[PDB]
Amino acid sequence: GPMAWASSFDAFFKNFKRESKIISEYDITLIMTYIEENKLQKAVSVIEKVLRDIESAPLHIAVTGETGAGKSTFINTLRGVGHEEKGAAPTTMKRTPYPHPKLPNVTIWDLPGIGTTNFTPQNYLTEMKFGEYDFFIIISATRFKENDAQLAKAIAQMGMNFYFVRTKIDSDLDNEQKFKPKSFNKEEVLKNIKDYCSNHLQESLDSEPPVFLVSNVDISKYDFPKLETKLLQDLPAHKRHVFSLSLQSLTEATINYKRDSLKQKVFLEAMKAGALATIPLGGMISDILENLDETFNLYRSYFGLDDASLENIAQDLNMSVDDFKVHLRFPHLFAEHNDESLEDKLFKYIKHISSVTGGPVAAVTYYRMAYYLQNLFLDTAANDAIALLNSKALFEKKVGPYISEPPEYWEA
Ligand SMILES: Nc1nc2c(ncn2[C@@H]2O[C@H](COP(=O)(O)OP(=O)(O)OP(=O)(O)O)[C@@H](O)[C@H]2O)c(=O)[nH]1
Repeated sequence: GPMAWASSFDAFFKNFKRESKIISEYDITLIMTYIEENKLQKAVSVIEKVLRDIESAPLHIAVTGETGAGKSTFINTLRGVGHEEKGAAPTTMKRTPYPHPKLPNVTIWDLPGIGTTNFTPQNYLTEMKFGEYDFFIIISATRFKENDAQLAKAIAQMGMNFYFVRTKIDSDLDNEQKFKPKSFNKEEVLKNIKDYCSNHLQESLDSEPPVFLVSNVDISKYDFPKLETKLLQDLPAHKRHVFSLSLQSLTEATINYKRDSLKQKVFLEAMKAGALATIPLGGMISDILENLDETFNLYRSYFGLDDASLENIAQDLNMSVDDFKVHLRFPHLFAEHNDESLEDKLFKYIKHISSVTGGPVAAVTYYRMAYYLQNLFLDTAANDAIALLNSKALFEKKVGPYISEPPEYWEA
């Protein structure tokens, strides 16, 4: 009943990383208050408004910095757009929008360097429509300018978030290794660049800013993963979903941010639809799977598992997409294996999933069968995306017929 539903809602959200939660701790408190106080309609109204916010949330990112800093390349890398493609930022004194190719409501803006302009910091922000943005990225390939520190100070005074991004770190490291092959120390180079930049910036700021050292040519390396985590941490909870969807699927961490965001969203949808007192029946599973077809194709698109995206990795292993797909779990996820019935496997899965946030004592909270099928597909899709990152190596060491880990609780 109500008290079991509130405690299982709290237990569900406790399982996620702090920077991944798509609702605030106050949203959680308010939903639990209404459920515990027998105000179930008020609880469902909060959840509906949260889902509307999450689903309609725009994301506008301002990227500012001088010419030669790798700003175009950064804007393209963030969007997953190749340098030669249509929509690519080309590789000069108004702001330019670059829409995300795959997500309507996400725009990366190219702002000209304040140093290109004769404006004060305050007036530069008015001119560039500062109110439109979720945060600012201040990019340099060198050291920063007093110019950048003053702009950051102005942004902080408007109560908004900025991040100093130092590009081309891979080029500086390569040059030093070639210069000093016997005494090269990567960590010393990184510390010396970060320290120079933060020490000069702080001369005009409240406290020591973090500087993120990145390579625009590999978003997996250096401080780029730390930057993605900080950007999530600092966003409003409701904007973390669209930002997670905007990330590449090029690291296990980014795949897991997408997996976690989507699992939270489909749980909220399940709450909105309503808790059930008994395990849902499997009589109509093919009809429920057919109703989810568009959804499962969307999930494939998010994880890079659509047929078009599989072509690149398959030629890479020098095999056909079809041969690669034999070794992935998502195609045959809802197929009978070892003559175990799909309904019996789902009944077992539901008992585990509902035991994880319910435990052995209190009334069990069940949801509609569609919730469990979505949850299962998302875990499978993510585990298939992780395996694609290391396919060559996984393929050699045949750890069974699939290269991916099984989705939690499905196999027995
Ligand atoms: N190795 C490496 N090359 C980079 C990086 N960022 C940009 N580049 C390359 O820099 C070259 C062009 O230099 P820039 O003009 O500074 O690059 P951009 O992205 O066009 O720069 P902006 O003038 O700031 O828009 C291109 O070949 C980019 O691929 C980086 O982090 N590492």
